[PDB]
Amino acid sequence: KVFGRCELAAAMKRHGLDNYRGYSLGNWVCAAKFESNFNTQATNRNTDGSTDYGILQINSRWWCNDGRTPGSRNLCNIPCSALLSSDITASVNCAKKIVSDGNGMNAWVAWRNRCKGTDVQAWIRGCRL
Ligand SMILES: [Cl-]
Ligand SMILES: [Cl-]
Ligand SMILES: [Cl-]
Ligand SMILES: [Cl-]
Ligand SMILES: [Cl-]
Ligand code: NA
Repeated sequence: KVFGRCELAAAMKRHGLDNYRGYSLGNWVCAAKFESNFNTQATNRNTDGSTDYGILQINSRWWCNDGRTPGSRNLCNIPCSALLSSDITASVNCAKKIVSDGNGMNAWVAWRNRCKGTDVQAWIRGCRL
């Protein structure tokens, strides 16, 4: 599923991401836009053999099991394929673990390079929340 901007913002707000660990909702929408273009089926292979999955491009090196990343962890206790679902519950629940691990949203390279330090509230402008 390819979400609309405000459709995704509402889903993220319902699932508790607005001001989660101090990150206002527009940060999360901005990161999803540049990680996956709001497409829950996005996948991208990394140079080390791991794969990124879903709307927030969560990596199999640490967070989910795909059966093809030897030596990796599964900290969200989920098959990576669950992250490709049209329902974003698994992705949100796993993102909450990631952002709580110490590096905040710097865990997402696109957030650090394209969202950090910008006017992120622009990403939720116009939405009915
Ligand atoms: Cl915001
Ligand atoms: Cl772009
Ligand atoms: Cl594996
Ligand atoms: Cl932080
Ligand atoms: Cl940009
Ligand atoms: Na893994």
